[PDB]
Amino acid sequence: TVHDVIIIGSGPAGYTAAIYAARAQLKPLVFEGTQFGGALMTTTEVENYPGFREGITGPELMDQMREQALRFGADLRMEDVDAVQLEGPVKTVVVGDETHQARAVILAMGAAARHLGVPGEEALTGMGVSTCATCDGFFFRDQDIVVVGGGDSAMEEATFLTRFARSVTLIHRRDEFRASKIMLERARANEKITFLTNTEITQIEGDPKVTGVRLRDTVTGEESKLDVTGVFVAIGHDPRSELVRGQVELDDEGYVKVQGRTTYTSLDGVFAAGDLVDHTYRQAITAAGSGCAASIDAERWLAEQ
Amino acid sequence: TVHDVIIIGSGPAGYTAAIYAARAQLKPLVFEGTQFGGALMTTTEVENYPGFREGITGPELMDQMREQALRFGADLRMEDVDAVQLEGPVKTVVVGDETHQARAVILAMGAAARHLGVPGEEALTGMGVSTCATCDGFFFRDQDIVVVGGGDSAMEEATFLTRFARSVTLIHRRDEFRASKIMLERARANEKITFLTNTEITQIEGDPKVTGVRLRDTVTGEESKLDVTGVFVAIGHDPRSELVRGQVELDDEGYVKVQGRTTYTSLDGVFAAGDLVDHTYRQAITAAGSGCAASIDAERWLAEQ
Ligand SMILES: Cc1cc2nc3c(=O)[nH]c(=O)nc-3n(C[C@H](O)[C@H](O)[C@H](O)COP(=O)(O)OP(=O)(O)OC[C@H]3O[C@@H](n4cnc5c(N)ncnc54)[C@H](O)[C@@H]3O)c2cc1C
Ligand SMILES: Cc1cc2nc3c(=O)[nH]c(=O)nc-3n(C[C@H](O)[C@H](O)[C@H](O)COP(=O)(O)OP(=O)(O)OC[C@H]3O[C@@H](n4cnc5c(N)ncnc54)[C@H](O)[C@@H]3O)c2cc1C
Ligand SMILES: [Mg+2]
Ligand SMILES: [Mg+2]
Repeated sequence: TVHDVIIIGSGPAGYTAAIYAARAQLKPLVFEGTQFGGALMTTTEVENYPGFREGITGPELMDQMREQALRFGADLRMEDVDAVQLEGPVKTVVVGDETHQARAVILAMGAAARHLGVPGEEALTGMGVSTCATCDGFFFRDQDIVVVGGGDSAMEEATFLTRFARSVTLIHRRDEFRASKIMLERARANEKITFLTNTEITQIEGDPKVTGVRLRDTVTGEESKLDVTGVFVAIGHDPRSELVRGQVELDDEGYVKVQGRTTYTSLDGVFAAGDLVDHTYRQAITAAGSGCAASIDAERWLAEQ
Repeated sequence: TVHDVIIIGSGPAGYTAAIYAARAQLKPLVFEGTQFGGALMTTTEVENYPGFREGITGPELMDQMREQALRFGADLRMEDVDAVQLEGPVKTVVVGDETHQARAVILAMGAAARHLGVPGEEALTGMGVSTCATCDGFFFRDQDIVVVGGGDSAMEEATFLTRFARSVTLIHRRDEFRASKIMLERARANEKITFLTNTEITQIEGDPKVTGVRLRDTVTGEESKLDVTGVFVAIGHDPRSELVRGQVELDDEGYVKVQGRTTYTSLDGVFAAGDLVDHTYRQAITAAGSGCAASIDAERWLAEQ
């Protein structure tokens, strides 16, 4: 059995591709992962996804998307793809000890936000810990918060957040910043931003919501506690391109490269959508739009075979 | 009063840009038009917009989007922009005899699908008349339908539709086709497609839904009636770039050109989203994703000023 299309991933990109492919009668086979539903499964209220005047939670939105795909005939499997063979007329994915094949593959594995890896970080996610100023900055009006990171991302998150927050403490584990000089001086010019270099968070405190961070100086080991009600982690993203490295062309940071304004990768019959590709916008609505595009690309490409 | 951003248009691109800009505290001023709400205001059920497991009507979805923008502080005006001055640090839009100014402008005027311009076409829209095989092809299973057009669009719509329809009659007012030879031969190879050249529709019949089309031979004037329950118009699209012609760079078909995978136009501080730019995918979810991108671009650009 060679399917028309296999989709790898179950965030907004993968489920939108599945909805379109299923409605196009392609009978898409979708590997969602065991940690299915994408990044929004791991947040609370989603307010900037257009179509919900009063908002919707991440899990509620993603279940709508999943049920929508099912309604149109998508074959959803809550399992991880462990290896792929993407070159040639028939592509293979390996799922544990099972194999599945298809004429086209849509890559929608997303990107992982890098974690601090400290106690409290996971528990308090959506309760004061965030990875996305655009998404949750809104909810920290007049509060004292921290941003963690030393790159342009962190500089952009910190400066953007000062339009809501009472104060922003920008923490970085070294005394040198990889951020561009322009972003660095923008943050230095901001009166609401204080820098804490050679500093790391060792723990995030909070009974139901974030109440403080435990800090350590990375040179002297001196520890202290800072009272804050928000922690924004901005230490980078890791596109989930491990499966396809060596097969499809990646840029220097591991993002899957695509042709022009399409979803075509360097490999015939292989298409890529979402934050696996996009290192600029990184929103649910942009990932959903790209997943639709990937399925239209795949449909058009299949028609030419 | 110079606003941070003015948005022109109120389809998915314009309302998504408004939601993001308003939530970013930019207080966007949005000119929706008198025919507000975009193309979906002019359809019935929308089934492929991710997030609605049982679907939603076009007007219901667009009202959610409008109310969402309002909730976050967008200033919405149900009026047409009649002229723009887009060059320089301060942009001006003219609305009747009123003027409004802004540092950034987001162009989201969309594209008009070309109409047959015959009696019945407008009345039966969403009741058997469609402009979008991807969107409504689903609903014509085992039915006899027509597709109108002579280009690649029409060839793609007709061939795609044969996976649902019992038959497809492809009508074109000349005996020569502007479609590429590959698309033309794909349709000629399809056993479910019959060509009717030198033929035009003069009227679409239907008590509540489409029941037939009146046909005329464009050479001899011979008229007849065809029994069909669907009409797909695929005679092209006209991007609504009239306002900005001579100011922002357009391609040969009038679409606004953008830089790379961003929404930046040829003019500093001017950004473009949706079907005004995209002549490839033309879906609500892709237009919404691009409107989000336009507002993130605009936010980032404003921050650099
Ligand atoms: C905490 C948090 C809050 C956010 N809040 C918002 C918000 O309010 N608004 C907004 O617009 N955006 C928000 N975002 C961003 C948004 O969630 C992402 O931009 C979007 O989900 C990216 O979609 P994607 O489909 O490309 O990837 P992802 O969402 O990362 O989804 C990819 C999925 O595919 C699975 N997968 C990966 N590899 C495999 C494999 N080999 N086999 C099987 N499955 C696999 C993953 O486990 C994951 O479930 C938030 C992100 C985070 C982390
Ligand atoms: C009948 C029909 C059914 C469809 N069904 C579906 C479907 O089921 N699923 C799907 O994904 N897509 C569907 N589409 C396509 C989808 O509607 C479009 O791709 C999408 O709406 C494009 O969004 P946009 O914001 O770029 O432009 P548009 O939707 O065209 O919106 C632009 C808006 O801006 C206004 N505007 C323009 N110029 C000015 C001005 N000078 N001043 C003020 N306002 C102005 C316009 O009047 C319009 O209201 C359908 C389209 C049609 C025509
Ligand atoms: Mg996840
Ligand atoms: Mg309209």
